Amino acid sequence: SLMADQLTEEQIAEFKEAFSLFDKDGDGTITTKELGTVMRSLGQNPTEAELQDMINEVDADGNGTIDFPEFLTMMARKMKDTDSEEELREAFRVEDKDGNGYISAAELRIVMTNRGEKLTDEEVDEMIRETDIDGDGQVNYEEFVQRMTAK
Ligand SMILES: [Ca+2]
Ligand SMILES: [Ca+2]
Ligand SMILES: [Ca+2]
Ligand SMILES: [Ca+2]
Repeated sequence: SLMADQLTEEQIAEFKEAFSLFDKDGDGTITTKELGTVMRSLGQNPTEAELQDMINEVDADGNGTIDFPEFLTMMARKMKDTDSEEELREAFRVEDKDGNGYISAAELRIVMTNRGEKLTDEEVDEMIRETDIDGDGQVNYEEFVQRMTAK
């Protein structure tokens, strides 16, 4: 865990602020139900099993609960709500082989061959319009994100 190292005391101060209002019972350590309360306020509904794993990854002391050093590791990994967005940003690169920041019909052809999902020169040009709104034949992060949100 190198998280406190990548931050300043200015930010670590803000993290003990973010720890104190997070810890409802006021014991100075965040349990599964306490995780479950504050994360549920952000539009999430996690089970005791999930919050347990959120602990087990960051729990270098192995007690079954979060302390301040564990939190600088934990909340940093949660600061990306649906962090799989970065995985689809990676998918945007694999789709953009020429690596210019927008997808074309011939670009969907050359990625679908590697995916094992080979689509016709027509079929790929259809996907361009299924995700992109403006009809330029080009798919950038703004219009691309539509198909990733639709699923
Ligand atoms: Ca507590
Ligand atoms: Ca712990
Ligand atoms: Ca491209
Ligand atoms: Ca477009």
